[PDB]
Amino acid sequence: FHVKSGLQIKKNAIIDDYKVTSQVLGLGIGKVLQIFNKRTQEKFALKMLQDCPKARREVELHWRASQCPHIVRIVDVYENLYAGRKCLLIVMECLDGGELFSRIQDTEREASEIMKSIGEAIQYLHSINIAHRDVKPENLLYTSKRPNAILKLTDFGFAKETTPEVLDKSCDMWSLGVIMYILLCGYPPFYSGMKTRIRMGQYEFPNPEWSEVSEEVKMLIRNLLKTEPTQRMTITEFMNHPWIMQSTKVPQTPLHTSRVLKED
Ligand SMILES: NCCn1nc(-c2ccnc(-c3cnc4ccccc4c3)c2)cc1C(=O)O
Repeated sequence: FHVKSGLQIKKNAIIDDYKVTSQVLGLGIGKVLQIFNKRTQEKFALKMLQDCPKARREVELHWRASQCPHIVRIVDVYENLYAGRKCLLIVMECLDGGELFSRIQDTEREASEIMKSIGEAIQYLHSINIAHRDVKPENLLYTSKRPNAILKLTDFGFAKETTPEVLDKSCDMWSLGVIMYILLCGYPPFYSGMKTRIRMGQYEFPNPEWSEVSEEVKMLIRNLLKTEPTQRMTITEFMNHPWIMQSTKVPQTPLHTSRVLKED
C-alpha cells in the first residue's frame, strides 16, 4: 500500500525557512533564484508566480509529476504576500549541471542514454495524463557537472492535463524527435521560411554529420518528426524501440556534435 503525501502549500513566510539570494539560475515565463535551506544549508531553486489559477495548475501538475526521477523534484510550495500581491513560490531541486547542450559542448551510445532518460520523463507524464508541451533543451538540466549526473526535465508553465476511442501529448514526441536530431548532428532540422519547411516535413540528413549515422536511428527520427500527429510515434512505442530500449547494446559510434555546438 504505497501512498505518497499530498500537496501542502505552506502559508508562512518563506524567509522563515530559507535564505533567498539574488543569483538567477534561469528566466522563463519571472527569474529563478538560488536559495539556501536554513536547516540543512542545501542549495535550492525558487520559482515565483502570481497566485492566479493558471499558476495553481502548474504547481499541481508539476507536483504530481515530481516523483519521476527525471523530473525536477518540488520540495515545498508557499503562499505568500509580496507587495499586496498573493504569490506561489515553488522550491525545487537545484540542478547544478546546467543546460543539456551546454554540457555537450565541452557518441551515439551516449546520445541514446540521454534520449532514454528524456523518454522516461515523458512516459511518466503521459501515463498520468499530463502533456508537458514546452520540452525544449532550455528545460533539460543535469543534477551536477559530474559525468554520471542525471538529466531531469523542468518548467511546467505550458503543461496541461489530458484527461481506447470510447475511453496534445503528440507534440512532446515532436520535441523528442528534434532533441534527438540535435544530439547527433549538432543543429536543428529546420535552420532559419522555417515555419513553412516545418509544415512540409522538409528536412535532410546531410553528411558528414549523418554519414556515419545509422539507418535505424534515421527511421526513428523520421517517425518522431511526422508532420501529421496521428501518424507520429507514441511514447510507449518509443521506449520499446531497440535503440532506446538497448542502450547497453548500442554502437559507440562517434559524432561531431560537441564540435558543431562550439562552432555555432
Ligand atoms: N529552464 C529555464 C527555466 N527554469 N529553470 C529552472 C531551474 C530549476 C532548477 N535548477 C536550475 C539551475 C540551477 N543551477 C544552475 C547552475 C548553473 C546553470 C544552470 C542552473 C540551473 C534551474 C526552472 C525553470 C522553470 O521551471 O521555469
